[PDB]
Amino acid sequence: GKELVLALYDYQEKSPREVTMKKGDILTLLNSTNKDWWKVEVNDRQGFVPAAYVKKLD
Repeated sequence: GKELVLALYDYQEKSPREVTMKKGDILTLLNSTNKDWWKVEVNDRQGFVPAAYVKKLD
């Protein structure tokens, strides 16, 4: 569908654009385009997460 990632480590936002996510989470990755702050659909929000702490499922 979109892209998906397995969360390798947790993360907690530092900004309204960033969102929190938890280690193990199958996130729905929305924009890998940014390279570094990848945008994903997570919980209820289309927010930024560190590209570091995620691994492409697809």
